[PDB]
Amino acid sequence: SKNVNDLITSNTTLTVVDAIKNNKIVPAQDYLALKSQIKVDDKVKSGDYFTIKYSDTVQVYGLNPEDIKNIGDIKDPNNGETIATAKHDTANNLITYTFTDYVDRFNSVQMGINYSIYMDADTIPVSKNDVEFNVTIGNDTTKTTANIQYPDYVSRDNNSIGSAFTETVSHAGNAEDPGYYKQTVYVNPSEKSLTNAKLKVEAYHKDYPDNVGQINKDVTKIKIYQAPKDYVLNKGYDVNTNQLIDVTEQFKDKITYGANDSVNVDFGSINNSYVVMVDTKFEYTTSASPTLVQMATLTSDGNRSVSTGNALGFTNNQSGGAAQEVYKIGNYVWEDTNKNGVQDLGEVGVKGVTVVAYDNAAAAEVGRTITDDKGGYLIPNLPNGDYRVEFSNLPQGYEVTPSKQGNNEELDSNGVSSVITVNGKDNLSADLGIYKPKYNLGDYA
Ligand SMILES: [Ca+2]
Ligand SMILES: [Ca+2]
Ligand SMILES: [Ca+2]
Ligand SMILES: [Ca+2]
Repeated sequence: SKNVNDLITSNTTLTVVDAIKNNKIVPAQDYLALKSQIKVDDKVKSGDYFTIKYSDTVQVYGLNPEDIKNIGDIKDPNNGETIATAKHDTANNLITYTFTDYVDRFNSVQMGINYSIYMDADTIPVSKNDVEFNVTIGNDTTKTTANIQYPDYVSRDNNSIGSAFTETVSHAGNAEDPGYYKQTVYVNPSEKSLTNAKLKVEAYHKDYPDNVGQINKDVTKIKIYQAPKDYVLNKGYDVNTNQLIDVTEQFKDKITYGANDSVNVDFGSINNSYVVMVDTKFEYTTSASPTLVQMATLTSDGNRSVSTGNALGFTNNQSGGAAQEVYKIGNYVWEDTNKNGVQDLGEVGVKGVTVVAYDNAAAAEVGRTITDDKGGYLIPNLPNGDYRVEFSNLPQGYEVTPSKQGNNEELDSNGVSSVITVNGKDNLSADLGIYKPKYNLGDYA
C-alpha cells in the first residue's frame, strides 16, 4: 500500500551497446544494457511497491512491443521464489514492482536486474551529440550519454526517400496468425517540386527468394500524411502524426496493388514531404530463419528513380523450442522452533542439508543439492512427473518436526522422504522442518 522508494538502495550501471559494432549509435540498431543490484530495507512489507522510471529518450521494447514481457517479475535465483511482481505503464515511462510476502518471510532482501532496454527516438529528431539516457531505480538516477548519428536519406537527382520498419510482431510457425509488421516511408524529404511522382513499395528482392513480407489488397493497409513546408521529419521514423495532416482519403483512388507483392501510390505533382505508413501481415513460414525484405522506390519526371528498403531476420522460436520444458522443485529446510510443523514468520532456514530427488516410477537419482545460508535449495531441469525427495545429513542434535501439519502443503514439512508432483510449473513445496531438542546428557538423578 506504500511507496518504499526511500527504503531501497542499489548499485547500477547503464551502458549503450553498439550491437552492430559499426562505431555509430543509432536507435534502430543499438540498445542499452541496464544492470542493478537492489537492496531492500527490512521495514519493507508485502504489498509495498517501488518504481523504476526512465527518461523520455528510453523505452523498454524495440520493434516488437510484445517484448515488454521480457521485463517481468523479480525472482530469487537461489530458491525460485518471486520477490516482486512487475507492472508496466509505458505511457508514464514507469515500471512498478509490488513485493510479495517474500519480504515478510525473509530479512536482508536483495534483488538483481539485468535488462536490455532501448532508445526512444521521439525526442531525438536529428543527429545530436551527448544525448542523455537515464533510469531511476527507486529514487536513485543513473545516466549515460551517446552521440546519435542517423544515416542520410537516399537521393538521386531531385528524388529523395527514406524508410524503416517501425513495428514487427512475427509469430513464425503459426499458420492462423503469422503476425504483422509496419514500415514507414518518407517521400520527398528534400521538399523538391516533383511532377508525376510515384511511390512503389514491394515485398520483393531478387536476392531474397525466401521472404516473409507480403503486400496485397487483402492484407495491406496504407495511411498517408502530408508534412508542412520546412517541417523537420524525425530521423528515427518516430512520427508525431498529430503534427501532420492525414490525407489518406485524398489517395483512395491513387493506390494500386500490383504483381509480385507491390503497391503503387500516385502522388502526381508535389512539393511537400509525405509520410506513408504501410501496415501488412507476415506470410506463414516454416523457415526457422525467416527473413523480411521490403523495398520502396520513388520515380518522377526528369529524375532517375531512387530506391531504398529494409531487411530484418527473425528467429523461429517454435521449431525445436529447446528440448521441451523443464521445471524446478524444492526450496526450504527451516528450524521449526514452534514444533508445529508449520513455516511461521520469524523462523529461518538451515544451511548444509543435503537434498536428493529420484523419479518415483522411472528409476532413481535425477538431482541433488545442499541447502544454502537461508535454508533454500533448488533442483533444476525436471520434466512433469512424480518425484521422491529425500533429505539427509541433518546437523548434529537436530530432530525432524511433525509432518504434513495444517491443510497447506506449501507451509508444512514433508518429512525426510515424500513424493511431490511437477506439472507445468515449479513445485517449491518440498520443504523440511527440523528442531533442536535441549541437550539431554548423561543420566538423570
Ligand atoms: Ca551501431
Ligand atoms: Ca513453526
Ligand atoms: Ca509440503
Ligand atoms: Ca517452499
